[PDB]
Amino acid sequence: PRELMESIKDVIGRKIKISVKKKVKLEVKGDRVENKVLVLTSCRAFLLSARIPSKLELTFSYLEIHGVICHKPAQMVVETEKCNMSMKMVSPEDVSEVLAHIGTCLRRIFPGLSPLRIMKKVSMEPSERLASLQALWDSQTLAEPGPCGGFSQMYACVCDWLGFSYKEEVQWDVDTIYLTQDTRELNLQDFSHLEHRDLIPIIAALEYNQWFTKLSSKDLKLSTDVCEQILRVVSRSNRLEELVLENAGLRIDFAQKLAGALAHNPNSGLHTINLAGNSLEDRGVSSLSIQFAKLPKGLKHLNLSKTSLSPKGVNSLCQSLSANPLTASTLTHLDLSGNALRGDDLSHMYNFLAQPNTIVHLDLSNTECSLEMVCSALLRGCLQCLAVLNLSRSVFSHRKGKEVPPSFKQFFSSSLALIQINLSGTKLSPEPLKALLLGLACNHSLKGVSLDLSNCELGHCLRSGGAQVLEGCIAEIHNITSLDISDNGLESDLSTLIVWLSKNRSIQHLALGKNFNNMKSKNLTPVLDNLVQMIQDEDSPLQSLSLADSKLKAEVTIIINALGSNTSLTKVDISGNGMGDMGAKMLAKALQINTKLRTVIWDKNNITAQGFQDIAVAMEKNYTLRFMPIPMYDAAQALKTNPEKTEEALQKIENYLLRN
Repeated sequence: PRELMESIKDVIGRKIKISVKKKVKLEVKGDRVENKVLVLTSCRAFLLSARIPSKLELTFSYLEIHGVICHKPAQMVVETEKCNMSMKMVSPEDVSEVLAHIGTCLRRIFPGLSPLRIMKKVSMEPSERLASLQALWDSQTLAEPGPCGGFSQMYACVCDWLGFSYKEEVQWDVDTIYLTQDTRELNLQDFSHLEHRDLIPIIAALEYNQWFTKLSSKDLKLSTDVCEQILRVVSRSNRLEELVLENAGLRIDFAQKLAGALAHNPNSGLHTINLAGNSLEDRGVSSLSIQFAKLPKGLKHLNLSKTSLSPKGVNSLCQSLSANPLTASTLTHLDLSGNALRGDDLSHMYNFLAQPNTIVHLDLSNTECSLEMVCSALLRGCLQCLAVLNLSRSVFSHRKGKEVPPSFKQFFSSSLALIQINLSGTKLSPEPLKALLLGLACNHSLKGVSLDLSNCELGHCLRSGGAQVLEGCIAEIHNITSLDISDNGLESDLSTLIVWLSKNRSIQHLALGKNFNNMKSKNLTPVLDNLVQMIQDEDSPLQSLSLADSKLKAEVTIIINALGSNTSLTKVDISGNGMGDMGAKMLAKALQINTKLRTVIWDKNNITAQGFQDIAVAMEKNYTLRFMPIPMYDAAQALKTNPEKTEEALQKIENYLLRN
């Protein structure tokens, strides 16, 4: 049967290579049978009529297979979503031959997976034959698979299977870049050079992949078909530990389809989920959280930020988290920032936060939550490991009352892990501020704390009571090695604050910027003066000063001029002052004398190419400065006017920094 072969190889292409060809009788509706030749390639089987010339009657890919039922010996049936085809062959020595090849390919691709697991259903009634097979698969050796758990070989088969054009680019990227980097993350934005539709075979290839433990995309709006494939992977993958689809414009239906996949999956490997950016809208979240409740593993990290949750959503979710016995011992990161925590019962949230738990990072910011209520829970729950707590943009109480419960001071007295605290953007009246600061001073267990109070209205607050509000007073302050008090609108009252800080031995980084809005000159100088005194004191613990975005203009010089003789600060941010060329001339002299500044942040100062030049000159003689971020905004303007002199100088500056 030669002439009958070519005609075939002429319809299926040459090289493609066919490792088996067979004659078989396709069992067909109407108790009719039809005569066909069957051709076995590496990913794909074909059925063509025995006639010359051959038509192509039926094709199915080994990935297509749902089951095979064999039963009577010469008879093979294979089932697939498209259709199930029954077949009569000369001998069983022929079917076991056909199944031996298919399970061999599947072993060949798909390292680490039994070829039975792959074609879901395999039953031959003479059972001993099957057994005869499993070893046979066992019998042949497997060459170590290629990079990333054989991802390239699988991608190929999958493209052939779902009808996509195998992109060399994907193979190169995985075999070469991924391999060097030893990443176990598939990042859809690596494939941004291919078409959108082109991700489909790439993602679907992960269902049997045992390399990759993380699938991630951010800021890519994902197409309905791409999602179909993410979901399938989540349904079937025992190996996938982390899903991140961020700002993917997924919505509520996807939320539900994802609940679906997880329910469906007997053992998920998923402990980390980030879906921030997407409007899951509670119902999707409610749909998911139920699943989250019962997961084999319990959640390590969950980010659902800006998911368009309301209190009803957060409550449903938190109740689901505390449902799962594990989340308390497994959950180290919870980000619910950007949804609404205000005006809706949240009892289940405060309740979950309250059961002692392993959470390290809690982010409730721009949730408008209640500090007094959240602090109430953390106190019971989170003393042990919370370390970073972001609570910015929130109203101390939802109550109209002014008491500040003891739950609030007590927490900061009692925490053993706090290291980062952000209350920025929340009005703190004198009483709550006093509780918080007294609580942290009262705390030995903490050391190295960093507190962001920027934009807290400490101005209206010091004017209001204050003057012992820091000098609370008995303890202060050894706890806090970084503090940002910018944008509080201290104005003059900044002096009060400066002195309190100069009696302080802990604080290594201080940010004061944007506290100087319009101020009488007679007023401002005295503050900047105290500020110099502090910088210049021989005991100053301060390594970093930020005057950023002050809008001081000419007057920052008095600071900048101190910098020359300074020996303590290793970083300073003078950005955003409008200091101009005169400021830069002065900064440059500072840098000609000064030996201790690692980094200086200068942009938005309206510096001009002439200015840059003075700085590019100081640097050739300054060997200690290592970082001086390029003034993007000032340069771009500089470029409008003397594009030539400006580029020359900023690159001169960059060379010298690079050399240091």
